[PDB]
Amino acid sequence: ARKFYVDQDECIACESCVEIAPGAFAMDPEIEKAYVKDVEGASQEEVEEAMDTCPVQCIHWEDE
Ligand code: SF4
Repeated sequence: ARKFYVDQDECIACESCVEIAPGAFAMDPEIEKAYVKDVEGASQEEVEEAMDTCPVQCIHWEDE
């Protein structure tokens, strides 16, 4: 159906998204950045709001 995720590649180090989704997004030591590991940790309204909170928006939904 509809998916999504991020590329901690363009993630500076702010928890802006992590807050709008302290369950799906969360920076790590391997990616020393926030990564959408748990898509269920953030609802579309939450995961989304957090995505709009990012400065560069290093996140992208995955349809396929
Ligand atoms: S909102 Fe954007 S810059 Fe801040 S941790 Fe999440 S991915 Fe990183």
